[PDB]
Amino acid sequence: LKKYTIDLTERAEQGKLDPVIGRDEEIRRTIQVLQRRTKNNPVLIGEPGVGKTAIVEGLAQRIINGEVPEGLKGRRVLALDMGALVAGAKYRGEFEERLKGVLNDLAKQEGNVILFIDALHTMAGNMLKPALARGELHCVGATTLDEYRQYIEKDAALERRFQKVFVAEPSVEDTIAILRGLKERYELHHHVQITDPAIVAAATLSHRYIADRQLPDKAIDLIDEAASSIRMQIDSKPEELDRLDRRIIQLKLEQQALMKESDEASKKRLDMLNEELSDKERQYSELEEEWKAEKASLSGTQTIKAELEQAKIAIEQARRVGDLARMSELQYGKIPELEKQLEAATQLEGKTMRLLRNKVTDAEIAEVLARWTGIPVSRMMESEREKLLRMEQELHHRVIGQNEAVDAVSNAIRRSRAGLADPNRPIGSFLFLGPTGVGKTELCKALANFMFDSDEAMVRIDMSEFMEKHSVSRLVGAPPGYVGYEEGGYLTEAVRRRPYSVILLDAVEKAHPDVFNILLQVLDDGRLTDGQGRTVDFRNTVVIMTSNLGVRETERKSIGLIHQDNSTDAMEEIKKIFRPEFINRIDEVVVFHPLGEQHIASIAQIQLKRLYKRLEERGYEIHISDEALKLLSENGYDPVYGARPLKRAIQQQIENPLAQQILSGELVPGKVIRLEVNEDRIVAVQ
Amino acid sequence: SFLFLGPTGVGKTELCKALANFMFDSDEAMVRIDMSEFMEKHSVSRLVGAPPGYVGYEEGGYLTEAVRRRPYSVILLDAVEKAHPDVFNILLQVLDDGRLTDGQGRTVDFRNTVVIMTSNLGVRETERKSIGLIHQDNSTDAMEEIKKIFRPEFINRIDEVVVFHPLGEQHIASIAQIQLKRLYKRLEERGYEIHISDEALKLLSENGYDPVYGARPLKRAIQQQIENPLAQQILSGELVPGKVIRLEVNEDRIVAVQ
Amino acid sequence: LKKYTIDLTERAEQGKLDPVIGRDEEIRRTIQVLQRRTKNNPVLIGEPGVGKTAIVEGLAQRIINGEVPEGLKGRRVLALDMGALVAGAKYRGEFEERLKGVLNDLAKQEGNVILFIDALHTMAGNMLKPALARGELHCVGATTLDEYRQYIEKDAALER
Amino acid sequence: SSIRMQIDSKPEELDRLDRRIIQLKLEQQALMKESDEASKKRLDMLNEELSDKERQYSELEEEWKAE
Ligand SMILES: Nc1ncnc2c1ncn2[C@@H]1O[C@H](COP(=O)(O)OP(=O)(O)OP(O)(O)=S)[C@@H](O)[C@H]1O
Ligand SMILES: Nc1ncnc2c1ncn2[C@@H]1O[C@H](COP(=O)(O)OP(=O)(O)OP(O)(O)=S)[C@@H](O)[C@H]1O
Ligand SMILES: Nc1ncnc2c1ncn2[C@@H]1O[C@H](COP(=O)(O)OP(=O)(O)OP(O)(O)=S)[C@@H](O)[C@H]1O
Ligand SMILES: Nc1ncnc2c1ncn2[C@@H]1O[C@H](COP(=O)(O)OP(=O)(O)OP(O)(O)=S)[C@@H](O)[C@H]1O
Repeated sequence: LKKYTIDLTERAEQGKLDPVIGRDEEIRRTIQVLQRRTKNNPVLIGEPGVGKTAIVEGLAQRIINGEVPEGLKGRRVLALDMGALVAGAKYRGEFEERLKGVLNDLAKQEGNVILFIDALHTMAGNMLKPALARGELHCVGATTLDEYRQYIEKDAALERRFQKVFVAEPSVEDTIAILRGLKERYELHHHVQITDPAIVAAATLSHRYIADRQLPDKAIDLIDEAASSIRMQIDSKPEELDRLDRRIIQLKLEQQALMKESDEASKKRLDMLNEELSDKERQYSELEEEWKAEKASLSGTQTIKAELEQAKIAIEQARRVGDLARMSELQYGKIPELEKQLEAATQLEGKTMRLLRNKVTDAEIAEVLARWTGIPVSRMMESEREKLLRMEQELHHRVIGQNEAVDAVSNAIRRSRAGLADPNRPIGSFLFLGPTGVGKTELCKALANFMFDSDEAMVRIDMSEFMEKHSVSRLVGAPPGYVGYEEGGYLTEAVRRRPYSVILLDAVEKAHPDVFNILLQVLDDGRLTDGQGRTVDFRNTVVIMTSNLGVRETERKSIGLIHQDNSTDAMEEIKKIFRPEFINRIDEVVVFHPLGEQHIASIAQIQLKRLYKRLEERGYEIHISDEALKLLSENGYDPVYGARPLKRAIQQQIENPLAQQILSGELVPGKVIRLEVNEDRIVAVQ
Repeated sequence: SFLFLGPTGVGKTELCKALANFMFDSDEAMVRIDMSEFMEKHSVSRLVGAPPGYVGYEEGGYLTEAVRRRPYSVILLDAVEKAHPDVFNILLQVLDDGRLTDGQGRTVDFRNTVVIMTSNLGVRETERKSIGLIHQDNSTDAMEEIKKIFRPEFINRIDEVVVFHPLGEQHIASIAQIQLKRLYKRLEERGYEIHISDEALKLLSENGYDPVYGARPLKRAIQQQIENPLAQQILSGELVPGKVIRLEVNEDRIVAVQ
Repeated sequence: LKKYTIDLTERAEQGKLDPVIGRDEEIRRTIQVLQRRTKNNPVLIGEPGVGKTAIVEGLAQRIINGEVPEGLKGRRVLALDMGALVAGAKYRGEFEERLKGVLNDLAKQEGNVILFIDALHTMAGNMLKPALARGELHCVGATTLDEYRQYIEKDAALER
Repeated sequence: SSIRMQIDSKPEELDRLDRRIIQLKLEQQALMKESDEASKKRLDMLNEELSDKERQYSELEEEWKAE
């Protein structure tokens, strides 16, 4: 006991531990395990962070407070580790005799002292089971499920001496009370305020968006992180002081470099920069002056906070000794007087200046969790309003036509930023049923290039690969008994990388209806469980389907066949598999339409922009006759095909004599090329 | 052991979640499993675990794991057309006797745990055959796909075969005013309130209805009709918090007004 | 420390280390996670092409240049060798006899060091969990993506 | 073991009445402390409720002792 153990009760006696609120039936349950005749030793099972070690802690706190039931009053709790154990036993019999010696140390401890084991699934086996049988080994363990089972579930005393107690992830409100317990502890370490919408929004959004770590733990390190952020901000200077300090240090290192001169006053023709340099000195004294003012304010605030807690630990040690009149004149007396005038003074300090930031606040929490996912609230103060309010203009840079479609998509993303969508659904559930040659993939690339500013994050998946049973085994993963079980799937791993992004599907109809049903999982609800064995949240990505159910009837429907009927044999495979919650609870069947003249001329222009971009990389510039654009616009159109073979007319009419002459060396860089229809076709000229 | 058949329109797993929030006070504990994952041969190696010596053995299948953790729960089964007949017969060891072994080497109790199967064999044909199909005849063409694998051991050893039915329009009014409430929670998130006329709510009633499609154009008819201009006026900075919105109808498209 | 580990800050002071350009939000993010009171243990994830141990050594460059915010300027950084610890694994029992004494030395510098760990999926382990639990051991890890996937993602203390 | 706990623990009339008397002792500790004795020492109702709950608490206390 000299070497191997740590008294928890004494570290409680220094108040080093932190209080734990609740779980009362768990505590009575465990004490019921403790003062039994046999099976004296309980098991705590759950997830990590749920508070198993902290349940042991607050138990020991209740013991040193004397609030324990009788018999246990005075009985001590010590935690035994490994690591002091596993010292230099290179030869046989050493470690065994250590453990035997501390078992006899327990024997002369006469049943008084409760032992604790953390990480029961570490640990012998022979040496404990009779002492376990007698009840002499009076211990407590803690682990998770799989560590328990795969440790072993099935050793005779190692199940027989022990009893399982489920902790579980508690409610929102319980964790709220926990944060109400620990908020003062973290104002001690973290020197700032605590706002109530910060903690209730922290519990709510941590419950919504983090899908791996549990309450309370995710709210806890939300608080620890954000308070760390505010100390990080206040510890440094504000960025106006920093960049304005950069021009201050820039100019004083400019003349500081320029003091070493032949005749310094002669080459000081820059006398106004000497004067304005003294202005940087004075202005710097202003910024540092307000800076030390704010440091005096919040520094004094941190002192009276910590000294206030010294009054509180003082009054609790006074609760241990019980001198009621002194306690009543202190906590009913001198301390809350200085508290309320102290808060009037510190709110006067909070309103006396502006660069001070003392609250937590909930918006900071929204920025942190927003940084883990990608959905902020803080763009509202930012210049989101421009690019959001020209979202139709932004997409109508690189997609002409179909205003209905871009308005539909745009309104969906706008109400996603509003927060109006069902949290228990995916955001976007889209179906584009239009003709060919219309720029579906243009729209998808436009949107990925809108948010994530590339066409990387757009997760393209062909569905024409898929006909058979094995298709879902492709995208989802393999069952166990196969190497692909160790591997996993495309999709599950893919959104498990980055949560909230774009998922793209192409010619969706050809697959099996099994595909469509697991779509109906992730579109009715937005969850899917992999073959590996874990649920995957989809509920804040956007899925997009452009396809060809309707297309072989879309090419004959326009105009004259009704959108109900191509909605119907489009709805052939659909109502074959999908139900009213799908079609009524997807976003839209989006219809497209063919193009006219200025469509084709416009996409000729923005098509040419990339050509000017690449030749602009190569040092060439091109001027084009309007008539050449007229002939190309004459060439590109065909009704059955739409916008596509315009590109063919571009490359074969333009690019081939251009390629011949550009490798001919006739064309010299720096001299801007001109394009003339000095033919029946387009010719090139310098 | 209940099977849920007929048309849909109705929120079958919504009723399941009503039980999950009923007795377990949340929809978390209600373990849900798709059958349309499970059409393969290899599906059993997903749900029950692996045979010895191979990849995935010492980890087990999460069904027996979840039941063996907390014994007496509610197990959700879904869209049962798409499964495999062995899973039907492993399931026949479920409904008979309430016990089931794994690949790992032991059995798991079921005998105080409810299994619920939402399925579509009705709504695969009943919303098509809306004239003349009775509960017995729906059991017959149910027993087209059903009768081969599912036998009177299966079909007798399920408890009750609950058929459903389409929706009254006042029901749809009830669902709509249900769906308003969480939107009012979104308003109390931001400090707002919607008033509505009776008549604009009547517009949502006359728009949301579809006989074949049940009530289910309701919510997307709602937020598609009203939340898009709402999101415009909010994201504009136009709409001030601390105020009341009324759903007026400047004309037959519903408009939100401060 | 002295027995096994290597001072990176000393190498930056001797100019042996390479500068980096940009990424101020990420190194600020790391500082932000280092100002935790507990679990104060950030992990870098990416390919080896993304150069993250260059990021931590350029962080050490910022520390020596004092452009780190305050409080950390008293601290110094060392990186851990696995091999000189683990190479004496002849019998069953000897490695932890080294490792616990190492942990006591970390308890002897008393929070004035900031530990770096590389190849976190290689990193024993049960003894690490309490010191990382309390936030006593103030360490920094960095590793690869599917190394973290075959680490185990649902491994109990280690996610936490 | 559990019924032995419920015996050895303090009973529910004893502990509920203990909470009510201890709230009445802390409220009494704030009420005997006067800012205006002629105003704050109007407290007669709190002190007769004090003696009342000392009667009830003391009697159930004594019955608990005898059992
Ligand atoms: N109810 C609670 N009240 C206060 N703090 C809590 C509570 N639950 C969890 N915590 C915190 O969560 C931390 C981790 O939980 P533990 O007590 O270690 O139990 P755990 O679930 O075994 O986690 P481990 O030790 O990683 S397996 C504790 O140290 C507390 O700081
Ligand atoms: N409105 C448009 N704006 C710009 N380019 C367009 C437009 N319509 C078609 N295109 C061009 O046509 C090409 C093919 O269109 P896509 O973007 O692939 O969509 P699509 O017409 O439906 O054909 P898919 O993708 O095979 S279904 C694009 O790469 C563009 O070069
Ligand atoms: N009659 C109804 N009453 C209440 N909610 C309903 C009703 N009909 C549909 N819903 C809603 O519809 C959504 C999904 O209902 P579900 O429970 O999935 O119906 P379902 O029959 O289970 O469909 P599946 O899962 O494709 S078999 C939820 O938001 C329900 O609240
Ligand atoms: N922004 C950068 N600045 C400087 N060097 C960089 C940068 N990005 C990558 N590198 C270099 O990338 C190389 C490999 O990456 P490392 O920094 O060693 O860490 P890494 O990502 O783990 O790759 P490893 O070490 O091979 S596993 C190093 O030589 C770095 O110097």
